[PDB]
Amino acid sequence: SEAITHGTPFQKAAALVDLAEDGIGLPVEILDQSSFGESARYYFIFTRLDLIWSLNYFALLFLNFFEQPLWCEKNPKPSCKDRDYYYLGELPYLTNAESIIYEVITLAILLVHTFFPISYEGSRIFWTSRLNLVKVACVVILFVDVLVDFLYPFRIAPYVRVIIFILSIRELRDTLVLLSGMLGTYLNILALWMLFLLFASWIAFVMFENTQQGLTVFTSYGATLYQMFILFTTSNNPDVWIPAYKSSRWSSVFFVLYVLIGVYFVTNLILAVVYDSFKEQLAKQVSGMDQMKRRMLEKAFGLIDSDKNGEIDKNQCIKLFEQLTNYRTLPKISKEEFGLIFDELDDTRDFKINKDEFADLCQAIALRFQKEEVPSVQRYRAFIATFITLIPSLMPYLGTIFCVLCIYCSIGVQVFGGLVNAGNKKLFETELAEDDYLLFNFNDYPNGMVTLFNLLVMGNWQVWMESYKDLTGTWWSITYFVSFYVITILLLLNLVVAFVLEAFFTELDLEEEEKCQGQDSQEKRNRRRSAGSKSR
Amino acid sequence: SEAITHGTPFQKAAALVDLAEDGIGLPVEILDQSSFGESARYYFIFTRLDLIWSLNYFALLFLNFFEQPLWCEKNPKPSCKDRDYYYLGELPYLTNAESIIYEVITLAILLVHTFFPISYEGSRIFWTSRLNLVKVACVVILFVDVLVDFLYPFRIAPYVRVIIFILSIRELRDTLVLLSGMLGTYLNILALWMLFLLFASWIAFVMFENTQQGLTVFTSYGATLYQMFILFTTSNNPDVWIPAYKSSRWSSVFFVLYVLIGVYFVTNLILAVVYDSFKEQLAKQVSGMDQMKRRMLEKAFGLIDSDKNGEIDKNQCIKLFEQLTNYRTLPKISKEEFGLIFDELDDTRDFKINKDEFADLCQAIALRFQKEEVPSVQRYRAFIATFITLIPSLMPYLGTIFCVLCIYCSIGVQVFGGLVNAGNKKLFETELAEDDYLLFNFNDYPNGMVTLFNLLVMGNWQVWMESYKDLTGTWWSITYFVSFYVITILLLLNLVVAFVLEAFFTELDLEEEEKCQGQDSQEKRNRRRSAGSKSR
Ligand SMILES: CCCCCCCCCCCCCCCCCC(=O)OC[C@H](COP(=O)(O)O)OC(=O)CCCCCCCCCCCCCCCCC
Ligand SMILES: CCCCCCCCCCCCCCCCCC(=O)OC[C@H](COP(=O)(O)O)OC(=O)CCCCCCCCCCCCCCCCC
Ligand SMILES: CCCCCCCCCCCCCCCC(=O)O
Ligand SMILES: CCCCCCCCCCCCCCCC(=O)O
Ligand SMILES: CCCCCCCCCCCCCCCC(=O)O
Ligand SMILES: CCCCCCCCCCCCCCCC(=O)O
Ligand SMILES: CCCCCCCCCCCCCCCC(=O)O
Ligand SMILES: CCCCCCCCCCCCCCCC(=O)O
Ligand SMILES: CCCCCCCCCCCCCCCC(=O)O
Ligand SMILES: CCCCCCCCCCCCCCCC(=O)O
Ligand SMILES: CCCCCCCCCCCCCCCC(=O)O
Ligand SMILES: CCCCCCCCCCCCCCCC(=O)O
Ligand SMILES: CCCCCCCCCCCCCCCC(=O)O
Ligand SMILES: CCCCCCCCCCCCCCCC(=O)O
Ligand SMILES: CCCCCCCCCCCCCCCC(=O)O
Ligand SMILES: CCCCCCCCCCCCCCCC(=O)O
Ligand SMILES: [Ca+2]
Ligand SMILES: [Ca+2]
Ligand SMILES: [Ca+2]
Ligand SMILES: [Ca+2]
Ligand SMILES: [Ca+2]
Ligand SMILES: [Ca+2]
Ligand SMILES: [Ca+2]
Repeated sequence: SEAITHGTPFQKAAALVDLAEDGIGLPVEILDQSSFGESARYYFIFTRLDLIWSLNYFALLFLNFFEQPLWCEKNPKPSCKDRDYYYLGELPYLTNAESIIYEVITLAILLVHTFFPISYEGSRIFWTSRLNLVKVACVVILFVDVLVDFLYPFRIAPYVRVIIFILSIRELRDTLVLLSGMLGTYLNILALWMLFLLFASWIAFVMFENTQQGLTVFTSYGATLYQMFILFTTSNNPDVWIPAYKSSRWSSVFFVLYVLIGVYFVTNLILAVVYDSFKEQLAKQVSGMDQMKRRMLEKAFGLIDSDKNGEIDKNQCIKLFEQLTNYRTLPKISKEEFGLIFDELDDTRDFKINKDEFADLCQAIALRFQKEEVPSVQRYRAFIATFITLIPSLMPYLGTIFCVLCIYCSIGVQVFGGLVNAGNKKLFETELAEDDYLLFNFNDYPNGMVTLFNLLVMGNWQVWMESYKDLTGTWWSITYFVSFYVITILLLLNLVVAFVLEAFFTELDLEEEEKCQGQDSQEKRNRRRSAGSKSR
Repeated sequence: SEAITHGTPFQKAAALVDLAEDGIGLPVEILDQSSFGESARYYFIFTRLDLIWSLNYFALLFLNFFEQPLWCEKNPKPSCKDRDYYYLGELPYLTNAESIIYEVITLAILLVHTFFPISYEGSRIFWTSRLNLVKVACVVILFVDVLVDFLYPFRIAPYVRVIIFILSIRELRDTLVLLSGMLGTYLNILALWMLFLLFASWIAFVMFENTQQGLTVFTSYGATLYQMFILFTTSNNPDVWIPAYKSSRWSSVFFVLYVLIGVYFVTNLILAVVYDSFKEQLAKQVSGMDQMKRRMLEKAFGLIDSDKNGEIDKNQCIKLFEQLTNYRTLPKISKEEFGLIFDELDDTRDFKINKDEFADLCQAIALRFQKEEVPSVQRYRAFIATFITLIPSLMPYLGTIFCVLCIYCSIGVQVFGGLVNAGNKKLFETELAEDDYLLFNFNDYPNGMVTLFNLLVMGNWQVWMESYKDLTGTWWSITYFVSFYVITILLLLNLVVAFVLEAFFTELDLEEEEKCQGQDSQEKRNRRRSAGSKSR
């Protein structure tokens, strides 16, 4: 009945479906847990105990990562008029008595989660893992800031509480691999983007240095790199160039052509690269998954074959479909599937004897049958097939961005803290006061979390920018809001706009071939997929 | 020497390069000019005379289509304070004496251009063409409005001066074919977009009706379909939902999730369809060009064969390779290209040619040699290979949109004419006055031409919209500015964003393959293009 616990039995025909199930649904057994001579030791007994308790672990992660909004501003301590909310937010701030209660519970599960794969890896393997020295070093930094906050800089706990949450889920770590391979392409297209703003902030400063434009908005060259940056974003379109329009009507020809080249030529070609870098980096992940599948099926192959000659006979395959617990009657399948597998050796009268034959067989049952069952509108179809596929497909690629904003909030709370006050006199002339944003704030953590969202939508995103270049007084605040743009024109065009285009072309292709596959043959022909995945 | 015209010689050897050149560089011979028994008749003498005078014709089209900005408002005649510019623009308005001078010169050349292919088509063919009746009916409407304006509604000349200009250039007419085939896909994705604003203007009206949101912005349901439409555009992001955030901070979760689903899920999937509809409609145009190329090469085949058995002789191929004027060493090519063409009949040793064999041979010399002589940074390359390709590739697809704006100006001048005055008292409370746009205006034609551009960039595009819902006093002005969105966030996601993605993937497969186009073989194989275009 219950096929959950299996490492302690694991017969020669039963420890197949330990490996043959995990090759289908694609989980991971660790490579140290895979390379054993026995492959059913107390390592593997303790390993599936990690996957049992997994719902405790993610519930710790969102405990640790939703900690930060409930917790105090960096500076209420120098602040005058502390408790009275000057545009703060309605969430409570957990007190110092409430501090050690919430972090020690959080570390009591993180210390279990980090030092658990010692129970199935060697200490020369665990400590030489390099995605796991990172995860241990993140714990010790939290263990400092627990005990420092107990026994009483800028307190780098809330940055580490993100990076633990990034590395601990596989999806957000699998995503972040792509953003390292894409980064060597994106920085070149960033470098030919900055050249576009610089060469066209020069002509916009050459042309208008005499007139009523350069008297008013385009004074210094550093305030035409800055303005023409915001025109590239479109979000300041007619306001930049009214007094160059009002003076000579012909100066729209500069500005209606720069935004035309800027937004409709370059911005699609930053999208084109970051989509074309995605297609190569996604292929490097999927082939990084099939070698994980082939390195599972090769374990399943040699587990059955006793002499390890390199082959398995037909009768030695017939016993597997019953071990699969898949279909009712056995002998009508394996000889039927032999022709269905694209190449049969026919060196013996019955068997096809290779390793690569089985590694395609166990996946060939997967696409067709789905008969395991572990007991424990045509007009609108291609749109809502994708649109419902994309609620869990963009949970990593919109989870990375929610982690990028949990960093910029935590930077942006600290750099830009209790400045929007009720009584800051620079504020009441800014664009925050006149547009009455005066909230969307940065004065706390969740005030900042929303504000980065409006900066992410680009809905009037320069109101916040040009206020904090006047509240902080420096032009160095500009680099907070330019780096949000740059990093999230990868992340909003990689991870989303390139993904939702490819996600449509799957649920197009599954509609364009479902008319073809059901009419081409009664059974599935495998190489049409070999020409179909490389088709577009 | 001079071999420009040569329809009057047109030998068995001279009229071949009449057909063999036009099959390469792809001009058009009309199908009535193609189906003749002689194919060099008194009709064909005049056909190449049409292509000689072609620079007169484009220069007339731009005369006819850049007429409109230089010409008067629809209503200066009821207007008080006529000559004094109340926010008008600096272009002159050509007078009634200047009327008949500029239009009769313009109509002197339409009547040439329209009734010229009578000189190479029958009058039962010219008048049964369904395009060439549209282009005649457009002339007669201009001939009315010339003679009406001479001998002294809304004067539908400026709409026809666009549609003549659309049909007369081939690329703007070739483009507009696609926008009819895409239209049956776009109206469904319009219809499921329209449902998204309706179902989410309902929940935003169910939820916020009691509170300080529905007291202030969300009063009627027609003013939440309207507001949540502008949130879909993002361009009104925090202003809509301040007093539903100021009241409860928890009600950003509605509005930061609706824009997230709106702009990052739907808007990419309207892009995905309109890109996917482009790929099919562009393929239907390119195969509409090869059957035009095959229907030229079959004329070249039938010109050579006097027997018309179905085959041409090899010695006849070689002496017409010489008439091609291609290369200096002739006889080492034809048997060399026999292997280089993917198939050879090989029925006799020399002379066994199919019509499909020659149909690639004339293409075989084209893709490789490029020798005719009509005498008359690795890091950044794939970006600027596209970015320089796209100055003439997006001239049709940004010429259609410049024609869509030349209609909406001409509509939008007439509906919205003299409203923004110096002394309209509704104006000086509107968003046009406070943001001081107040030009961007619609009071003339080129004031309107710019204003549709800012509406096209979406830079604060609702300032104009909510002004004309208060200047015209009705909510029917909204439909002017919602149709500009709907029709041209097709045309800016079809014709640009989908095109610039495909234009990258060509000029990136001419680099990914170009290392293989020099290392795999020194002489080009044709069937890698069968595996290069179908697979990428
Ligand atoms: C604010 C809270 C939002 C709640 C989002 C719900 C996320 C559900 C997570 C439940 C399982 C997570 C395990 C973590 C990753 C490794 C395992 C895996 O491969 O997942 C397979 C899993 C499906 O397989 P199964 O759950 O094992 O059946 O796919 C997923 O749905 C989760 C993928 C990533 C999970 C974390 C990333 C999102 C967190 C950031 C919050 C984003 C807020 C932005 C709002 C957008 C809404 C439109
Ligand atoms: C307001 C002033 C705008 C002036 C812009 C000038 C644009 C130059 C286009 C002149 C060429 C007209 C071709 C005649 C009809 C097409 C036939 C053909 O096969 O063309 C081959 C031609 C190349 O072959 P070739 O010239 O024969 O060597 O392709 C083209 O270059 C033009 C294709 C589109 C046809 C005209 C559409 C443009 C007019 C709308 C103006 C757009 C303003 C928006 C600003 C965008 C700038 C970034
Ligand atoms: C790409 C993702 C963007 C994510 C933007 C994050 C949205 C966070 C907003 C949550 C605000 C919660 C305020 C709590 C108010 C209360 O209950 O008292
Ligand atoms: C393609 C790049 C060309 C444009 C590079 C030009 C930038 C150099 C600086 C221009 C003049 C600086 C204006 C005043 C600066 C100052 O001395 O304070
Ligand atoms: C990526 C290109 C631009 C990115 C960010 C734009 C920054 C340009 C703004 C420079 C500030 C103006 C220089 C200060 C002038 C002064 O000291 O008076
Ligand atoms: C991280 C590097 C990206 C580039 C950042 C800015 C590029 C050059 C810096 C702009 C400052 C130029 C201002 C000099 C002119 C002036 O202020 O008068
Ligand atoms: C992923 C870990 C963090 C990555 C970048 C975070 C740290 C960059 C800036 C954080 C502190 C900078 C603030 C300095 C100015 C100040 O404190 O007044
Ligand atoms: C997840 C990566 C994010 C890290 C990049 C953000 C850091 C860039 C600037 C942070 C603030 C620096 C400017 C502060 C100006 C000031 O001191 O007032
Ligand atoms: C990735 C970030 C891009 C960099 C954006 C530039 C931010 C730096 C500011 C530019 C000019 C400021 C120099 C003047 C200094 C001052 O006035 O205090
Ligand atoms: C997608 C294309 C958008 C096109 C927008 C059209 C720009 C037209 C603006 C031209 C204004 C001409 C006024 C000149 C005044 C004068 O020279 O006297
Ligand atoms: C998926 C579609 C569901 C939403 C459709 C609801 C639209 C019906 C109109 C709602 C009530 C109108 C509100 C007052 C208008 C009036 O009577 O004047
Ligand atoms: C594409 C979806 C909507 C398209 C344009 C939005 C139109 C909704 C606005 C309706 C106006 C309000 C109805 C009038 C109310 C009244 O008479 O008091
Ligand atoms: C061309 C059709 C597209 C749809 C246009 C609008 C869709 C329904 C019309 C909106 C008006 C609904 C207003 C009812 C509520 C009210 O007036 O108070
Ligand atoms: C392609 C030819 C034109 C297509 C659509 C153009 C005509 C639609 C509207 C034109 C006039 C409508 C104005 C009516 C209101 C009024 O005149 O007061
Ligand atoms: C190129 C196609 C464009 C045709 C579509 C535009 C016509 C839709 C509305 C035009 C104005 C209609 C609303 C006018 C309101 C009023 O009378 O004040
Ligand atoms: C394709 C165009 C989309 C249509 C957008 C709707 C345009 C008008 C819809 C709302 C009009 C409100 C009806 C009340 C009329 C009035 O108050 O005068
Ligand atoms: Ca064996
Ligand atoms: Ca067999
Ligand atoms: Ca304002
Ligand atoms: Ca805006
Ligand atoms: Ca013959
Ligand atoms: Ca031969
Ligand atoms: Ca925008």
